[PDB]
Formats: sequence, C-alpha cells, structure tokens
Amino acid sequence: MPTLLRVYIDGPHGMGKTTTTQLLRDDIVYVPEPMTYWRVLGASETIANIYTTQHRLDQGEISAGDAAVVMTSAQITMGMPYAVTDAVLAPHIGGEAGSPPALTLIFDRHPIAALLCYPAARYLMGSMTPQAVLAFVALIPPTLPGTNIVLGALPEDRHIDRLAKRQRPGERLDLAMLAAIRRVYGLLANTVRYLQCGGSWREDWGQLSGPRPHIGDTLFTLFRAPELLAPNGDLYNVFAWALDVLAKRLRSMHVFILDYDQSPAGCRDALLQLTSGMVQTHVTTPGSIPTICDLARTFAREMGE
Amino acid sequence: MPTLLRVYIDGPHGMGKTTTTQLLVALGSRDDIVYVPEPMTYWRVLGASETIANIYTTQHRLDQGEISAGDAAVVMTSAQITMGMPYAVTDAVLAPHIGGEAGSPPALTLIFDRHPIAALLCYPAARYLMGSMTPQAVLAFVALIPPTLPGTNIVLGALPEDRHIDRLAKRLDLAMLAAIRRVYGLLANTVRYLQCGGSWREDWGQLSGPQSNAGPRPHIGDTLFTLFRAPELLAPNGDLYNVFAWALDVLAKRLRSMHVFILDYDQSPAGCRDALLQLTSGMVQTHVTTPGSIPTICDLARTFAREMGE
Amino acid sequence: MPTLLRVYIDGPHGMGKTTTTQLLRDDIVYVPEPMTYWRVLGASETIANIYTTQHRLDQGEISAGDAAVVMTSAQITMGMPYAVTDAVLAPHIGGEAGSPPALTLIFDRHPIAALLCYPAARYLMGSMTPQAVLAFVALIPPTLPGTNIVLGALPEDRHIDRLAKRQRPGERLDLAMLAAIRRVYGLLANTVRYLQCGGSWREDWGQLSGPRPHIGDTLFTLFRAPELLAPNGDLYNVFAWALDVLAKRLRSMHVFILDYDQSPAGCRDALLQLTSGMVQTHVTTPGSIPTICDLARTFAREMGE
Amino acid sequence: MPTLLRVYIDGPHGMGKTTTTQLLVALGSRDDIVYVPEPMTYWRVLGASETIANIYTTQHRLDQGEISAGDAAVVMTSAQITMGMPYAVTDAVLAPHIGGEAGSPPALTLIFDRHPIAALLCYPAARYLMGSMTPQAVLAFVALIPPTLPGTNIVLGALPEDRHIDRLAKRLDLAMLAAIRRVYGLLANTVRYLQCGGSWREDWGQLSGPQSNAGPRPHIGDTLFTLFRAPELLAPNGDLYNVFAWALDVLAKRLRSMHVFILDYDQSPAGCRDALLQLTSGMVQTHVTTPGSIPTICDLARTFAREMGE
Ligand SMILES: Cc1c(CCCO)[nH]c(=O)[nH]c1=O
Ligand SMILES: Cc1c(CCCO)[nH]c(=O)[nH]c1=O
Ligand SMILES: Cc1c(CCCO)[nH]c(=O)[nH]c1=O
Ligand SMILES: Cc1c(CCCO)[nH]c(=O)[nH]c1=O
Repeated sequence: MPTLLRVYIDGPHGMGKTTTTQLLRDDIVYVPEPMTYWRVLGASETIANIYTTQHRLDQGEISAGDAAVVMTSAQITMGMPYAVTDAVLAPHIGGEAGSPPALTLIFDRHPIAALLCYPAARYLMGSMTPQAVLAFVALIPPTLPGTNIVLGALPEDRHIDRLAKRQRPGERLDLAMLAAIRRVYGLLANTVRYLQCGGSWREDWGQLSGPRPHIGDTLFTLFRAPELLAPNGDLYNVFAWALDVLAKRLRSMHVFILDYDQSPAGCRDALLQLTSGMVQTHVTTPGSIPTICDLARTFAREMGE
Repeated sequence: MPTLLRVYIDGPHGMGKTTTTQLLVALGSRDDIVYVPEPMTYWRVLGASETIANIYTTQHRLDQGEISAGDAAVVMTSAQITMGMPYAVTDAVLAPHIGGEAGSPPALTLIFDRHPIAALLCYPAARYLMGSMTPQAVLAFVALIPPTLPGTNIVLGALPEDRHIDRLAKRLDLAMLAAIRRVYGLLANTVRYLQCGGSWREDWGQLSGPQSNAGPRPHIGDTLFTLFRAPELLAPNGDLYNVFAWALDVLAKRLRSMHVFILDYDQSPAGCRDALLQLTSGMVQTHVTTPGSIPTICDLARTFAREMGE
Repeated sequence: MPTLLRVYIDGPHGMGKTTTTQLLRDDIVYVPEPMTYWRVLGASETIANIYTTQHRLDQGEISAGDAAVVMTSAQITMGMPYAVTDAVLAPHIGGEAGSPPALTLIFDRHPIAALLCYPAARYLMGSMTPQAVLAFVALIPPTLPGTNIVLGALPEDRHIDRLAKRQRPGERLDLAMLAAIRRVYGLLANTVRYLQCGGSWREDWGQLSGPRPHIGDTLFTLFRAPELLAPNGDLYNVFAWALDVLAKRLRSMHVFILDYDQSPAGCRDALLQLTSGMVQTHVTTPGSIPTICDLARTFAREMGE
Repeated sequence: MPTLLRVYIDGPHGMGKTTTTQLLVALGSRDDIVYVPEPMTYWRVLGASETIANIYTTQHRLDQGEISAGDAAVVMTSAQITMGMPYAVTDAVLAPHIGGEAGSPPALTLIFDRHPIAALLCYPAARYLMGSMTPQAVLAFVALIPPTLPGTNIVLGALPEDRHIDRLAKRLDLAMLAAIRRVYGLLANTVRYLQCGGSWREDWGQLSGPQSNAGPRPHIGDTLFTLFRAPELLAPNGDLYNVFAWALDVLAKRLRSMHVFILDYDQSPAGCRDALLQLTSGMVQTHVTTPGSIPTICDLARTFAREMGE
C-alpha cells in the first residue's frame, strides 16, 4: 500500500504560510485557502462580516450577545471546507508507516483553526461565549495517524508588518485580535507538549486557582471562565468532557515550528527540511492516491480562487 | 467481553418519546438499563439562556417580517450549536468504549433521548424549510456529524398528524411541525434507500419538481437528498458544487450503517413501552473495548442525567 | 533569570553531526566529541578495543561472554564524559521558559547514546547481554526540562558512503553494526512518539507474541529477549522496572529529525531552522550562564582534542 | 501526607547486617515495616551467572598472575554493573514517590539491604585498591550515582578487625576485607567532612604521602578524596583533569545531604537489633508524593524481596 504524507500549514494568519506553500508535479498536491467558499459559496464576504462585527462590538454599537451569535455562525462557514475535506479523506487514511512517500498532501490549515483556535481567540476578544468554543471542540474530528501540523514563529513587530501588507478581503488590521490569535497558537503548541509529556488537566486543574509546561501556559487556562463553572466553582461535567476530548484530539498531533522571520525562499527550504521528522501513513486502498489527488485538485480549482 | 445495547429514541417532538423511554427504564433492573435524558438544563441555563424560547421567538419574528432571513439564520445556526453540544460531547467520550457488533441479555442497555443527527441534521433541515436557515449551514452541520459507531440503533416515531397536533398542543407552530415531520419521514427513507444500494450521485438527475428497515428502495425524491437541490448550492453548469456534493457523501456514509426502527406512538404510554420493548429484540448490540467500560458508561449516563436532565 | 537552549546532536555516527555542528561568540558554545578521553584519559584507544572485540567475536576467536564483558566495560568509559557533564549541569537547569535565549549550548551527543543506543546495538550484534543494557538504562539520568535531541535521517547507501570516508581511530567499517545502530535510533524515535501518544508498554506487551507506532516498532521489542523472561514467559520484575524507567526517561524528550542528505551548509541551516521548535529553560542562578560557558569551553579544550 | 522512613543498612560484608535487619523487621507490625533484601538471585541467576564467585575468582587469578590488570578490570567493571542493577532500578522507581523532609510513628518504614553507593562507589573503590579496577572506571561509576533523595539515612557498621575476620571466616581474602573496611571508614569521614563545610578543591593541596555524624572536621587525607590522587588522573601540570575533578564534585554533592549513622556490630544479634532500633529515632523521615504511594512502595519491596531475595 502506498504511503502518504499529510502536512497542515496552520498558525496565526499573516506570517506567510500562503507564500511558503506557494513557492513549490504528481507527487505533491496543495489544498489552498478556500477563499471563494468564504466570500461566495458558503455565504457572502464571511471575513468582512467577522471583522465588521468585532469592530461594532468594540465601538459599542452591538452587544456581546449579538456579536457571539454572528461570530459562532460565521465560524461554521469558515470551517466547512476543512470539515468536509477531513470527512471524505478519513476513510482513505491507514496506519503509520514508521520513521519517499507516494503522495505528499500539503494543506492550508487544519480543522482545529476554525473549530478551536479562531473561536478561542474570539472568546478572548469578548465576541464568543466559552460554551460555543467547547461546542466546536466537541465536534473536532478524530485525530488520524500522521497528523502533522506546522505552526509559525515570528516576532510580533515583524508579524504586524507582514500582516499589514497582506490583508484579506473585508479584513481589518486589529492588533488586539493579532495578540489573541498569537496567544492561542502559543498556548496550542504548549498544550500538545503538555499532553505528550503526561500532563493530566484534571489533576492539575487546582493549580489555576492556586518536565512539561505549567497548565497555566496551556489552552486549559482559557476554560476557567466563570460561565463554565457551577456556583461552588466546579467545572460542569458537560464542559469537563469537552476538555477530555480536547486532550485526546490534541495529544496525538505532531507539531512542527516554522520560523517565518526569513525570506520566502528560506521559509520554503525551512518547511521542506521540517518534513523529515513528519509522520507518514499507509492509504487504505490501492486507488486512494488518485482519489486524494482529484479531491485536492478539485478543491483547489473550486475554492482556492 | 460484556455486550452493550445502545438505543437512541428520536423523531419529531410531541409524540411521547420521553414518557415511553422512562416507562421502559422503569421495567429493568436498577443497573442494567440507564437513561441519557434530554439535556434541558444545558439548553435553558448551562450552554446559553433559554435556547428553545429563543429558537421559537426568532422564527415568529421572521414570520412577522420583524427581522430578515439573514438575521434569523445567524440565530438559528448558533442556537443549533448549543442544542447539539451535549449529544456531540457524549458521543465523543463514549466512542472509544464501543467495540465491534455482536448480534441481535446484554450487560448494559443505554437508552438515549435523541441522537446527534437530531441537532446536526433534522432540526437544521426543518429550519431550512422554514426559511430560517441556509442550506449551506445545514450541510456544514452534516459534515460535522461524528462517525457512526457500530450498533447505532435509532428509533423514530409514527403518529397521525391530527393526533400529533393534538398531543403537541398542550405558539403551536404547525408549519414547523409539518417540516419536522417531513424531515424525519425523509430520514427514514434515506436510510432505507442507502441500505438498498442507492447511490445519490447516480440518481441525482432523477430529482425535479415511511419505512426505515423494510420495503422496496425509495425514489431519491422521497429522501433527504431532494432538499439540497437549492439554487444556492448549484454552480453555473447546473450541478452541485463539489463542496456540497462531498457533504452529501458524508450524509450517505453516516446514515447507511445505522439501524432504524419505527415505533407507533398512536397508543397508550404502556402500549408504546411494550411496543418499544418488542422492537429491541431485532436491534444490534456491540462489545465494549475494556472490561471496565460498563461502569464508566453507567457513571457517564448518570452524571449526564443528574447535571442536564433536570 | 536568563534562558538557556540545550541541543543534543545525536543519532548514528557517520552522517555528519560533527561537520554540521562545526560550521558555526559568547551566545553559542559547543561541547564536542570527547575523543581524547576515549583514546587517552579514560583508557587506551577505547574505540579500537570495541571494534577489535566485535571482529574477534565474529571470527570465533573469543566467546559471546568474553565480548560482552569487554563491551560493557568499554561503554562505561565511552559515556563517562556525558554522564559527568550531565551531573554538574543538572542543578543549573530550571523550568521551561515556554514557546532569543541568553545561551545556546550545543552538545555532541546525549548520555543515552552510551547508556542506551550503543549498548542496545551491541546487544543486536551478540556482544552485550540484555541485562547489561537494562542496567545502563536504569542509570540514565533524570530527563531535565528542555531536553532537545536531534536525530539524523539518511538513506543507508549514502550513510555507508559517508561513514566510509570518516572512520574514527581504531574503528572498523562494519555494515552489520551500521544496520544495528540505524535500527536502534529508528526505534528510539518511534518510542518517544509512542510514549508521547499515550502508549503503555505494559498494556501492549502481549502484542509482541501475538495513533501511535505499534509496540513492535519501538525499543520495547528488543527486551523480549529470553534472558529477561521467567520459565512461564513473564518478564522478571527487575527488568520490567527498568522498562518503566526507560519510558519515563524517553517520554519527556523532544526529538527533532535532521536530514543529513544534503551539503554541510544545508545541514547547518537545516539544524538552525530546527531550533525554533526547541524548548528553552530558565537557569537556577544568575551566575549559571558563565559557569556553563566555562564548563563547556573547559570540556572542549580538555577532551575535544 | 503519610510519612516514610527509609533506612539503608550498609558497610563491609560479614558484620551481621542481614541478621540485624531481619530481627528489626520481625518486631514491627506486618505492614508498617518492609524489607528490601540483598538481591542474591539477581546476582546468581537473573543478571548473570554466579556474580560473586566470578568477582572472587578474578581477583585470585590476578593475584596469582594468571591474568593481567586489564583483564581483571574489564571483568570487575562489568560485574559491578550487574551487582548494582537492582539497587539502581529500585531507586529510580522509588524516587518519584519521595517528598520533602519532615522531621526526626511514621506510616511506613523501609529497611534496605544496602544502598546504590555500595555498588557504584564502595566496592569499586575497594577493587581499585586491590589493583583489579582503574580509578577512571571508579569515577565513572561515581558520576552515575543517582541524585540523593531527601531522608537518605545510611547505617554503617563498626566492628574490630579480629572479630570481623572471625565472623567473616565462616578464600577469606583478608586484603579485600582490609580494603573494604578502609573504604567504608573513608566514606563516613567524607560525609562528616562535607557536613562540616569541607571543600575538596580548597584542601586538595593538603594531600600527599571513624565518625559520620559527630566529631570535628576530618583531614582530607582521611576521606575518599585521597584515593583519587592517582597518576592516571593527573595532567602534566600535576593537577587533576577536569573530567575527574567534576566526578569528585558529584561525589561531594551526592554524599553531603545523606544522614549517616554508625551501628556497633560487636554484640549479640538482639543487641545489634535494639542498638539499631534506638538509632532510628534520630533519622530523617520524608512525606510521600501521592496518597497511594505507601501501598505502591510496599508492593515494590515485597515484589523485589520475592523475586530477588531468595
Ligand atoms: C481559519 C480562520 C481564519 C483565518 C483565515 C486566513 O485569513 N479567520 C477567522 O476569522 N476564522 C477562521 O476560522
Ligand atoms: C433536538 C432539537 C429540538 C427538540 C427538543 C424539544 O423536544 N428542537 C430544536 O428546535 N432543535 C433541536 O436541535
Ligand atoms: C557514543 C558511542 C559511539 C559513537 C562515537 C562516535 O564515533 N560508539 C560506541 O561504540 N559507543 C558509544 O557509546
Ligand atoms: C554490594 C557488593 C558486594 C556485597 C555483597 C556480599 O554481601 N560485594 C561485591 O563484591 N560488590 C558489591 O557491589
């Protein structure tokens, strides 16, 4: 059975993933940003709606409840392409191969960006309830073998610079959102590591009110929100179970950090040198490769412009 | 390994589902049958404030022309996320304990008040027909439906519309009642169609202009695939965009391995109970993954019930 | 408190770590190969003794028992510099910093090379008992925070080529040893991953006789050796406890794969791009940096030529 | 948290250590005192074949001039790895359960038949004096001595040489007996020296040409630091190579936080027992890290005893 290498380029937007993936006929396929789905297919100018809603919340034109509704609804549209892609690809993924590959599938983001990271950042911006965030978490697809996710590293000033000259249709340069999104992804990397080193959120939970990251430097800190706790301060079981799922989904992910503070050619090599430690899997059928190729190419043609 | 029987009682609201279930639970030994109730407390307090009231108020507002379709859709989509939360989280923590199928007593019987598809497919689809939700959002929810675990037995209910209207009326939105009844009828036909070898892609062109585990193969027009022939999902060449076509592939995959049964609610509560009890005999059981899965499952259900079912 | 980045360049010898580390005044210090300790200080031509002993075992001049004694004794000498370095450095290492660093300490190998990997490979060459290997494992120092280890990737033919032109004093080009050492390091990488993904050796033990690597692709397979089992096939508790330590020591390590199938400049950049995902720690005293620098420079001056 | 008392009975062999320990264990309740015996079975069968016999045969062979110093050193080094295995593995799995120090009854008392330093320092050092081990290998073992956990109470024994020779003689290598007695005397002085503020680096130059927890500061020449002034460890400038100097730093660090006591074995078994029992009163206890650490520790000790102590 042929081998496959899946690479999910994620992290905060505005550092250069697009460029980095771009600089790069049958052995590698690229599933690009589904901008057409966000701007036309799924709804009308989804990014624009998102930034306009936060801006109005900031100005006091709408309430926090109004914003959260908009924001929750918008995230469903944003993640759609990722969720549908994962669902049809799942059955074709077999078990790990071990320490080249028939096919290399490079994706522009993983489902957790839309189901965990963006929503968590919006929660930090006061435009999304923590219950909605855990509801998206509860819907995160099972982590399949060989789930390699590349997160970016970049000093904030440089990030702002880079983000400013590459704004998306309807986007507004919001420094508070940049900080929130950067904080979530930093916590994300720490969480995977925490979990991989044996961290148990239920055992360390008490430390939030008192060789691995401290629970306070992981995504678990965000869920100490008062909306999720009973009158005695205990976490409701519904949410505690959602955190159990988060732990299980994140733990088996393989995280790779890509330094974006270099030229596009540097990033390109950087990324390519990073693939040697990535985990490959076998496919389930002999005709899985071809199907995967068409899926990816069809996705790109229809949603990546 | 000990065996497990999971039964999800679902279908349109107002038929007597909850009553029936509690009567069934009351018959069995204290610990060989557990109930996972309707998470009303999560819907009224924990996830958000009064969700059902908000859903109904939004629709009414839309009907009166006090808000736009867009305004309603954003509220319905967000409300549906909250509505489905408890079902999704329960399925996610139960998943790992479910083993392979065994055969048609068992160590434990888990009766559930609805299945994830109620909140991720059925209500959203009914709201799409009510004009308070977009077809794109409905398909987004469909794509998020968790993998269907082995031994997924779903009991849907049958009941004459005049009796249902009567039973339900003590708002009483009759248009929504008709829409949810139609959606559940489509659902049963969809499973049947899929189990008889039906391929939506092959029959798609037959579109234009119930029994779940018995009968001949239904026409595609009598299944859920007909709801998605909306102009929003169609490209300039007439066919469905691939994004949406893939969502329909997920829908087929998720519903084809389920075991659906129809329970006639047009009888007394005790009749319903005994009818349901008889139906369990042809249902599929599964093994559990660990020896301590049973206890864990009981605790999960009891915990759920205590915190969210009142 | 200043931050520190420790980088242990390890993996099978002969791929180019030396060159890679070499191509690279106060912010980075290099602790080189302690060749002088191996050839003179600790004993006389230790590498030579090692390869001569295997060769004689292969030719049938000495017995397996004779070889194991020599081999065990030799490994104590080989690891000495690493073990003493770790022991005096331990107290200065604080907790993780999180997602530049005051000091970057690049080492030529980590204690597990001499206490786990080489011995395991020699066990595979029939020149070391499995009990001795688990005895070295039991002596592996506690895994401190920020333990980043770089392992190399390189196709076998290329490795042989590279190994052939860079033989060490007294070394003999042994293809059976190359395979054994390459196999151990491949299993090592799989083991860390297995452990990080929740793998439990005691739970999966039964699979050796019947989203993570299968236990059969980890270092645990090597310890199914008959010398370690009781008459009923059970693992003796002494050894089972040694495997518990292995799991604990390996699990919190951060592994990074460096592709050595490129020019030295490529490897150098490759390695440097790999540092962005490495874990940094705080030191315990304000004067820890300076002390660390002198230790490293003193080590280099006395043992690295 | 429950408290724990760990006592390592060590010192030269042939003084009555084992007997004394078993008498002490026999006094306490069944489960408040557990014994971790000498792992003879690991030394005779499990780790290798007959290790002690091999050690003694090698030395004899060396003495007779039937093998070289190099041949003996390779065998002694490898034998010492096997000898220390069970102590090292036990310390590694016990470590995580040990908490901070409490004060001078406790939930559990663990009596050990020797400590890791016996196999990683004392015997190797004695073999160095016997010419069957190199000083470099001895220092390699020293560098591998595990971090000294809190509440490390070590009981060393005192006994006149004529009585010891008598007690030990039913080979009888008197040179080895003298070497091991000297090493243990040096050890006690080393701890004392370190606890009185002694700095080997400051006093190194005083080298040329017992009581563990009492008395004045011993001279460096009466401590273990004197054994390492060997020509093999000295650079051309006269001083120690840094590699070896760092090994001595590890030795100081490891022995300075230990609590050493001297037990007089020149009395009857019951006298020894009561003497030992009285000594436990000034020993340091520690808390355990988890509430279930006690049971785990008991099982570990019982398992160890069953598998390796006969
Ligand atoms: C992926 C994602 C982005 C990033 C898209 C890149 O510009 N932004 C959002 O507001 N929600 C999402 O979920
Ligand atoms: C499950 C569900 C119901 C049924 C709950 C009332 O019995 N109603 C909705 O409006 N959305 C849903 O998702
Ligand atoms: C590190 C090591 C090497 C590798 C040193 C690099 O040439 N070889 C051995 O035989 N034992 C060891 O432990
Ligand atoms: C502990 C030990 C002993 C003592 C065991 C006999 O009581 N003898 C040796 O030769 N080496 C050792 O390491």
